[PDB]
Amino acid sequence: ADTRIGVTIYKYDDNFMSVVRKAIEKDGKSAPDVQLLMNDSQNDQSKQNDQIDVLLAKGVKALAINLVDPAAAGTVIEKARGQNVPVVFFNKEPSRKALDSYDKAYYVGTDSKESGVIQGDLIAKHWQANQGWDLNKDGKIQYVLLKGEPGHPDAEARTTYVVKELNDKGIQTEQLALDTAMWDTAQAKDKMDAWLSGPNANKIEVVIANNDAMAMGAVEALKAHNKSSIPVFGVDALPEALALVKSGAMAGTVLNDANNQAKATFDLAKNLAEGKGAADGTSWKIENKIVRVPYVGVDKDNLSEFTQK
Ligand SMILES: OC[C@H]1O[C@@H](O)[C@H](O)[C@@H](O)[C@H]1O
Ligand SMILES: [Ca+2]
Repeated sequence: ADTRIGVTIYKYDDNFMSVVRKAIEKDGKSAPDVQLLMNDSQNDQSKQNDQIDVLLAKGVKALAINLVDPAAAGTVIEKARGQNVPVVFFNKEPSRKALDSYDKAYYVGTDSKESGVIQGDLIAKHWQANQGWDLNKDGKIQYVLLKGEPGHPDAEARTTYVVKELNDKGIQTEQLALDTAMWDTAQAKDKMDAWLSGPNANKIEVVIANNDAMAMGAVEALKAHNKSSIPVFGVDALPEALALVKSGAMAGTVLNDANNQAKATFDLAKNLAEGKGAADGTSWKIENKIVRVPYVGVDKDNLSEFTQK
């Protein structure tokens, strides 16, 4: 009756993980037999490690961990193994060797590559439809790219495959600049402001961001320079970003399904806390201890299936 599940969020003010945290809390408030103990790791893996020791001292029956550093998976598994507590890692994917090292380690996330291919197809679709976006009329997309954290599975796959997909759809590309803005709105605004103040400013035709928070910072820098006709694409379909696709400030985004990843994390951690099989009594499909929830492309044409038009 007191099933205790310990949850760490790598940083509470990351925009997307804020949507995921609130949905896990909602699922916990809804289940009368579960108590969730939620922690903000404040983007520090040492802080997270200490929080996991306190959760284990408090007797949690399962841990649902969103890692600060994907490479710390082994440290967390060794803490959990000692007390035979199952661990459901979510959103930052650990290595396969770390997942295989413990039979009660699972992961809930997405297939990262798919969000890069869907973003590439959304760009391809809108580029073909808007020939005026080709400012210098050379048939090539001149773009800048705002990357998430270096080494994060989603940042690396989204950066690689958005361009690979455009080239496979037959659209040649020329990267004018690329830099990391660490998934953050303010850092992205500053980097875009710098590019709009440098020698390439007039040549930028498309802004590609690995997530919506960075797309939103770019939209702010573009408005400040009265360059709001430059299309911006993101990933996550945050409610604030959906507002920008409606107003045309953004051209498209990709739904990163926070509700189902939160639901799957909660369902697997509750089952495992109860000594049942991870997917018992659910529809989740676990393959090799991983659940991957699909990404969905979002633009003005299917916007009504995600928000009110
Ligand atoms: O690890 C946290 C990151 O996860 C990504 O999947 C998401 O697109 C980013 O916005 C950020 O939340
Ligand atoms: Ca061009």
